Formats: sequence, structure tokens, C-alpha cells
Amino acid sequence: AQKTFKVTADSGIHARPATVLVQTASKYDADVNLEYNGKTVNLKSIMGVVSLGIAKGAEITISASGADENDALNALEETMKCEGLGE
Repeated sequence: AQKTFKVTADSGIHARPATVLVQTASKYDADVNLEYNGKTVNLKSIMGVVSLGIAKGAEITISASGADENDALNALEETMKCEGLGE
């Protein structure tokens, strides 16, 4: 499944926020991906997510595919909202 968000954090997704998203994604069996502007990366890789240079105002899609895909997605959505990263 997938869900789209808008990035609202001023400094966008640098290493710190990227680490938060990966630590959550890392807890699930599903494959978890982050798409931005037509580029797709593993959400279980910090370097992968930082390489995008995602900034404030960006639209991103997160998908999960597997046995815990729907709880994986919920987790990430909450992670994202609690941290002020995106909504």
C-alpha cells in the first residue's frame, strides 16, 4: 500500500530525520520505499533517503509491501506527524 505526504520541516530531510524514518521502517518485514519526484529509494537505508535532498514543500510517497505493510504505513505516518516532518 502507499500514502502521499507533504514535507513541512524547514531543513527538509537531512541525516537526522532520515535516521528516524529508517529506524521505524527497519522494524517491519515489508519492503518499504520512499518516492520523490520520480526517484524511488529503500526506506531502510539512511544514505538512500539523504541522497534525495528532499526539502520543505516536497511531496513524497511512502509505500510498504509485505505482511505488515498496513501497520508499517501507520507507524511511518505517525513518526512523520509527531516529529513535524510532514503530513
